[PDB]
Amino acid sequence: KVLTLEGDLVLGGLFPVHQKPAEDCGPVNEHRGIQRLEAMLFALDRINRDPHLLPGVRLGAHILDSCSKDTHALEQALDFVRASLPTAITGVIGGSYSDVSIQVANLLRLFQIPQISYASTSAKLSDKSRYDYFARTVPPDFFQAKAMAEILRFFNWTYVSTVASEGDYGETGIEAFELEARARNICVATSEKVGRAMSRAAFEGVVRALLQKPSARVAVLFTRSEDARELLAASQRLNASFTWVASDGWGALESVVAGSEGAAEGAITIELASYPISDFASYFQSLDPWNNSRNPWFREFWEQRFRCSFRQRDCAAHSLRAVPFEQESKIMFVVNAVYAMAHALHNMHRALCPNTTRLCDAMRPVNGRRLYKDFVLNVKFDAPFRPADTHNEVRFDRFGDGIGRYNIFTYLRAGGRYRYQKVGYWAEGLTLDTSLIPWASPSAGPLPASRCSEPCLQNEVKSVQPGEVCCWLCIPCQPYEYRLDEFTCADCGLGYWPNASLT
Ligand SMILES: N[C@]1(C(=O)O)[C@@H]2[C@@H](C(=O)O)[C@@H]2[C@H](O)[C@H]1CSc1ccc(F)c(F)c1
Ligand SMILES: *[C@@H]1O[C@H](CO)[C@@H](O)[C@H](O)[C@H]1NC(C)=O
Repeated sequence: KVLTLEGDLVLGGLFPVHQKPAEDCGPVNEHRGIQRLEAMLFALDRINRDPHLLPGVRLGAHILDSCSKDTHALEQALDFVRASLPTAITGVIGGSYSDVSIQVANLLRLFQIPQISYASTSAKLSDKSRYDYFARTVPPDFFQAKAMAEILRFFNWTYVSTVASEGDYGETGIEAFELEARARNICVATSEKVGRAMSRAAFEGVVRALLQKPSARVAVLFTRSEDARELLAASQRLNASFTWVASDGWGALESVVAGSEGAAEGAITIELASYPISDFASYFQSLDPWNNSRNPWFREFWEQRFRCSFRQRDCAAHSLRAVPFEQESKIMFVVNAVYAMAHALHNMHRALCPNTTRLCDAMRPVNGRRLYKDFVLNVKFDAPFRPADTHNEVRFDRFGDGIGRYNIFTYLRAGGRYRYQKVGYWAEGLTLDTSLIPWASPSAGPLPASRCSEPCLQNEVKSVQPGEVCCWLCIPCQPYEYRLDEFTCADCGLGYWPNASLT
C-alpha cells in the first residue's frame, strides 16, 4: 500500500503511519501517522484550490509509511529517488522521527531533492555539511536549552543541578544548556543522566545525588516524559523540595505530574508553541472508510480505532464525529511544511515562468538545488489556517531550522487542585509575566534563588575553589592586611595598619 495523487509537480511525503521482531510495522499510529498524513492531504487539497498558490500547477503526492523505523523509511524512500535512477518527486515533506529524516536526507541529497520535516527536532539535522537538502518547520530542541539558560540568568539561579535522559534528546539538550549556562555564568552543581529502564528505587538514587550538593534548589530537567514522571515521584516519595526548570519532555503534561503535584509545584516548563489549525478538525471528523479511498491505510485505521471489522457489518455505523477530536501537537507544522513547499515552488514559478501560469520549460524539470537554496530557504509567509488573532509567520534560518517560538509554563496550586499557567514565551528573546508565577508575583518571601555561596564580609576576601568558578569560601584578611581586590589581601608594611573600611 502507497498513497498516490496525480499532479503536475509531485510532492513526496513520509509519515510514521505505523509503530515499530521481523515486523517493521505494527499498530496504526492514529495521531502521529493517520492524523498528520491526512493533514498533508488536507493541505494539498486547499493549495490545489488556492488561486494565489500555483494556480496553473497542480500538486500531486506520493506518500510513504516510515513505520517509525529508519531502515523501513529508507526502503520506502527509495521510491522517491528511483524516479531518477517519467515523473519525479519534486520535494519530500517528511520524516516525523529524526533518525527517519536523517536516513531519508542522506539519500535525497544525492538527487538534490528538497525536504522539509514537520517533526524531526534533532540538533544533528542542523549540520548542513551532512543535510544540505533539509529544512524543517519545527525548530531543534537546542533552542529550548537557550531559553532555559535565559530563565535562570533572569532569576540569577547561578548554582543549579542538571538531569538529562539517556539518548539524543537528553544528552544534546543538556550539552547545549551547559554551553548557554557558561556564557551566562551559570555553574552546574551536579550533572546527572537517567538511563532507559531505571527501577523505582534507582531514580531515588538520582534525587540523593542532586541533594549531595543541597545549596542548588534549581534542577534543570532535559528529560523524556517517562523519566521526568519517575524522577518527580522519587522526589515526592523521598519528600525533596526542588525548583524544576524542565524541557518539553515534561512540558505542560498532566501525565508527568501524577500524584507528585506538591513536589512538582512552582516548576517552570518549556513547550513548543503550536495552535489548532482551522477547518482540519471538520475535514478529519467527516472522513469515512467508504469515501476516503485515496488513503490506503484509512480502512486499516478505522477497524483499529472503533475495534470493528468489514465482515462484522457494524463498521460504517461509527464516525470520527462521535469521538471528541484531539488535534495532534505537530499538525500545524505538517501543514506549514506542505505550504512552505507549495510557496517555494510558487515563487520559483513566478521567477522562471513569468509569461504563463502553466508549468514552463525552465521548470520542466525543477532544479532541486535552485529550489532548496533560492526558494525554500527564502520563503516568508503568513502561516496558513492560523488563529484569527495571530500574525504567525513561516520562515527558515540559514540551516533550514524553523523559527523557534516556545511557551513557558509554571506549576500552580489553584484554590486544592493543581494546574499549569502560561507565564511567558521565547520568540528570539525571553519574555515572562512574573505576576503570573506564584512564588514571585506577591513578593511573598524571597525568590527560591539557588546559589552555592553568599557574599563575603567587609574584612573577608573570597577565595575561589580550584573546581567550580561560581563557588568560594569566606576567608578573612590578616589584621596586618587590607582588602585590595575581592579575592586578594596585601601587606600594609611595617608600621602601617589598615583603615576601619578594609582600605
Ligand atoms: N521530535 C521527534 C524527533 O524524532 O526528533 C519526533 C516526534 C514526532 O514526530 O512527534 C518524534 C520524537 O518523539 C521526537 C524525539 S525528540 C524528543 C522531544 C520531546 C520528548 F519528550 C522526547 F522524549 C524526545
Ligand atoms: C538579578 O541580578 C541583577 C544584578 O545584580 C539585578 O539587577 C536583578 O534585579 C536580579 N534579578 C532577580 C529577579 O533577582
